[PDB]
Parts: sequence; structure tokens; C-alpha cells
Amino acid sequence: ASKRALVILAKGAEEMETVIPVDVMRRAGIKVTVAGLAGKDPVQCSRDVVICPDASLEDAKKEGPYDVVVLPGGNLGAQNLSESAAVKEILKEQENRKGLIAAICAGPTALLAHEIGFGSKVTTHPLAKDKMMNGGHYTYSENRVEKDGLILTSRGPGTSFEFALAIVEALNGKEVAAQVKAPLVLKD
Amino acid sequence: ASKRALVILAKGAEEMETVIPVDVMRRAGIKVTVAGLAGKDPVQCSRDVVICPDASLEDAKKEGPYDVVVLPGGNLGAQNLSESAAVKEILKEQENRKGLIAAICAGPTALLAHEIGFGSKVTTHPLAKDKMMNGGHYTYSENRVEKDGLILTSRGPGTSFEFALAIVEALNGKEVAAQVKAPLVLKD
Repeated sequence: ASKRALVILAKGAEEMETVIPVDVMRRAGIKVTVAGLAGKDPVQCSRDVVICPDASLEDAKKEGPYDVVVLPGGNLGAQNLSESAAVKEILKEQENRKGLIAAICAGPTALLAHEIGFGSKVTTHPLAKDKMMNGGHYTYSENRVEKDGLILTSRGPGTSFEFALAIVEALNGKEVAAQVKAPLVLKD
Repeated sequence: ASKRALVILAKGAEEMETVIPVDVMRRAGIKVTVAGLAGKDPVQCSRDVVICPDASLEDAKKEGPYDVVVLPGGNLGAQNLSESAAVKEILKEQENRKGLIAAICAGPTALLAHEIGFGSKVTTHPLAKDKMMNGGHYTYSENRVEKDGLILTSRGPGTSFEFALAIVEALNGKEVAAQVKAPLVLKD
């Protein structure tokens, strides 16, 4: 009865956008798998924090399905996610089964690369807007967190707590998200 | 001419309170060493994120001195910091040379254990107040970030951005901290 989240971790990912959702989701009792895009080896993130994944993506894919698939940002991380055929397959399967897809900062540009959720309202980091809007396939939003059906997006490292709590609310409800929020000492 | 920060990483540390200051300090051009208390092996943090340190604390101690020594929180991480004689020696040396000491959440309780900065105004996580105030050796504050001379403290995972930017302002000035802040998309 426990919900399950997949976080896909590529070289160049933004380490704050990776660790904040993982930690907050585990506070909410969600079972999180941090899966390395390239294998099980440690991943060097954008500001040189090195994180050890829980599993390779090839192995984690076999233990699906997941209630949410989470794509962190970081410019080079998102470019690696965008080029990966394994990511394409996971996202197409998630969209087909009507599961949640959550992406932050540069991360949503991988939705465009893999043709996911066309017609949705999305947000990104301000510096990633032009890339996301190439072709006009989404409608752009400047909200800090945006949710349109099964696509949940957010803007940057500084929106990572709000993004993670939105995932918790979507999967476990408003009361659990409020309970998890209180000991964090967030401003608003 | 580059400033240098030491971040001491123990089993049980709060991984958000570790990664946010490391990332933000590196954005500001500070040279950061993440040093493992127990050696160079990967460290399992409080919510099971596993981080690989840059160095063991024994080796990093030899490459001092540092412009700031940073103590993350997490209850079990702070207890490990509090029991360590190597930490005691680093903090006493930093206090003697009038370098900055920065600690967040449960982290300041290691200052009490090692008799650092008695007489200062400090804050902690609300759940750590009674432990920090045993004996009356500090004056308590509920500000989100508190700075009294060379002791800089802050309250919890949700104050980690404000805490890291205060370190940047203390070492590199207000203009650099404002420049680093803008692309993060912080609310306030």
C-alpha cells in the first residue's frame, strides 16, 4: 500500500533538485528509488557533489510501475535525460498508464525531447523557457509550481521544497504534506 | 585569494543541510572540501542518501586553515560530531584564530559539547533548544539565521538557503551573495 517514486539521476544533474525531493518524499513514507542513468556507479552532479544511486535504471525499470517519475534539472543532466532511449520508454509508459510525471528547472525540456504531455501548461527555469517552447507544443506558466493533469513542473533550485511537497500532496494527500512540512521550518 | 570552506560529514547527517550549503558556496566560487568524519568512504545520511566525501577529515585537517567550518545537522549526525575529538580540535583552532563557525538545525549542539563560543546568541531547530540550553551558556534566538561575532547558526532544513547565503555574504560580500541568489528562484 506504500507509494513508489523513481528519481532518474544523470551526470550533471542539479544536486539540490535531486536531494530535496528524495529526502522529503522519504519523510512522507514514500518508497524512493534513486536510479543511475548510466549504471550503479557514483554520479558526479553539477556542483561536484557525488551521490551513490540505489540501483541502475536498467534494474529499477524492471521493478515498476511507479506512482511518480521524477526528473531533476541541471542543464547537462537534462540534456543527458533528453538523449536517452531508456528514459523515453519509461516516460511513454508512465503517460500511457496515467501516472504522475514531475520535472523541475531544466528537467521539463526532456518532456519535449520525448514528446510527452503536448498540450499541457508547464513551467521551467526562466533560462530554459525558449528551449521548452520550441514549436509551441506547451503553454507557458510563471507559477512556482504548475500542475496540469499528470504533468507537474517547477522552476528552480529555490522552488524544490514546494515541488516536493506538491508531489507528496498528489500522492498521499494534503494532511500528510502538512505534517511533513511543519518540522522543516519553511518560511511559507 | 579564493576562500576555503570545510564541511564535516558524519553518518546520520541531514543530507539537505549538507548539499545546499556545498552547492551554494561553490556557486560563489568558494573552494569547498566535504570531509568524511570517519574516513573517505561513502556516508549514509539520515534519509538514506549516500554522499561520497572529497577527503577524510584527517587529510583535510592538514590542508587548513579554512575561512569557515560548517557543521550540518541531523540528530545522529550532530551526536557523532559531538563525540569526536578531531572535531573538538578543529573547532578550538578555528575559534582561536577568529575564523567563522557555521552550524544548522541540530548542528549547534556540537558547539556546546566542545565548549565553543560560550556567551553567544544562537539558534537551533526548535526540537534541539533544550539540549543547546543545558547550563545556560548561550542566549537563545528564534531568528531563522543568527550571527553573533564568529558564530553563525540557523534553524532547519527549510532555512538552509538563507544559512548558505549568509555564509557567502560573510566571506565574499553582499554583492556576490545577491548575484548567486538571483538564478536560484528563491521566494524571498
